[PDB]
Amino acid sequence: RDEAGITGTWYNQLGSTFIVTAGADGALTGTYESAVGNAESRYVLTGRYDSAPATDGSGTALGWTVAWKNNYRNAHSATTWSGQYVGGAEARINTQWLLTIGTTEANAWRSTLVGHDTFTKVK
Amino acid sequence: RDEAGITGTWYNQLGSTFIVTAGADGALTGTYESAVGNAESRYVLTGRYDSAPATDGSGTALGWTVAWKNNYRNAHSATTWSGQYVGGAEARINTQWLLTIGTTEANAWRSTLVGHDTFTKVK
Amino acid sequence: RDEAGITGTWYNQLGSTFIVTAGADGALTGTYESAVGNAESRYVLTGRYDSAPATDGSGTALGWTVAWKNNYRNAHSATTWSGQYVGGAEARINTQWLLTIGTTEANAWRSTLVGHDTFTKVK
Amino acid sequence: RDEAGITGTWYNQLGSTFIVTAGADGALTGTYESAVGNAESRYVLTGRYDSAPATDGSGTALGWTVAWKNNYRNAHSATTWSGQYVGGAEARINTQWLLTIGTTEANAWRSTLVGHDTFTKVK
Repeated sequence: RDEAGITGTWYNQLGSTFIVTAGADGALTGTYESAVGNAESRYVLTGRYDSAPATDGSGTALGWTVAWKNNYRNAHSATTWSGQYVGGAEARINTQWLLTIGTTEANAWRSTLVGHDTFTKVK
Repeated sequence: RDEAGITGTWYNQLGSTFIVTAGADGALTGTYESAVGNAESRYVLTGRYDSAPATDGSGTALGWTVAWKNNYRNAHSATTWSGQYVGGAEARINTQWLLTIGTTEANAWRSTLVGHDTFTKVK
Repeated sequence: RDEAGITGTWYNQLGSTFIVTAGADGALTGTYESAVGNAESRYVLTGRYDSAPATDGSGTALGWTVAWKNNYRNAHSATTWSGQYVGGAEARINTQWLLTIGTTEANAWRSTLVGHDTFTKVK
Repeated sequence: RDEAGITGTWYNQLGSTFIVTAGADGALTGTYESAVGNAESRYVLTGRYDSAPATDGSGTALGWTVAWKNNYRNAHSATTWSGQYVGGAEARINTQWLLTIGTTEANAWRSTLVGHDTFTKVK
């Protein structure tokens, strides 16, 4: 349903960029480039979305993960985004995210950042 | 590194079950069965993990997503887990998760549950 | 420092309103009126802020709680906001919040909404 | 209702300690001592709880805030806990928390830790 609507290049308020393909099966495959943090170039991302959303003008639930390792850097961390795609003239992906950094069991309590990202097709 | 350690069947305190394969590339593919909620049987999951973790006895950062649609039910929702694998005798995956339910823009404020799951290899 | 800057009436993107006094001691006392949810009229709020913030143009960390009970309604729930006050022409309070609803131990997993609120002095 | 049940000294899995008085009005006043982080000795805490909970064996929603400034240290940060008190033989407070550190607008994205604390009356 929102396969074509989701597929494409998205930008968030930090200037990060997210290229995604939605499969018909609910798959999400793409790359993420973060404008901030210990990151450089593209990182594989994988995820899922509801390929048959409510038809009552609800958004489409989706999420994806990025492990922050590629050929340039390893940040020993992983972010997941959870959110909804809302289509229409100004289509957007509204997300909250959890970023976990590898740590010892002692420092576990302080292992996880939380934030929110809004994605548009306009940078 | 933690490829074999991660790969396998995991259980959480709710009685949910998580079968995962770690690829050498940082991929995570598997199925999730939730003991609770609007869920029944298995749901595809995809994710990522750091395949080269710090060697200072840190955990391995990883995450994954489940869209709650399969052939039996569609819950119009998606969960992402963010966490670390910690190996050793009692290996565990400590996660926090975000669950987003498809909604209208008005009800967006109340679209996202947050929780924590601990996974062990013992049910 | 940000005592006068914090003290006053704030509005968020949902149309909710937040009247707060900052004490010199780091106290926050006021009332909250939510434009949404099972709420009506004002609810006591209490909180804390850092009364001696970094002087390097950082924000001022603060938080507060609202139990959603007053003389009109009891929602069996409580929200905490965690955030920073950033002063200047367009002063703002950027928050993430956790809303917990009283539940049985079984339904605990689904007891907590998470969101973000931005507060301005302009409605 | 849970005024006496809540009032007292609580301990969490990190070894932190939380002394709280519940007022009849839904107020929570006390001190927090964190076993970890940039903290030392006691920090004022203020909060709210539902003083008339559902009588269907639900928990009591409550929350509180600690600004991490006292006479020994200033951590430029604030934690809020959101959770429920569940009474009975092994009474517990199950919480999720948000910790915000004062930052510049650039580093805002990485300003907020998230975690969970379980409190018991047994250390």
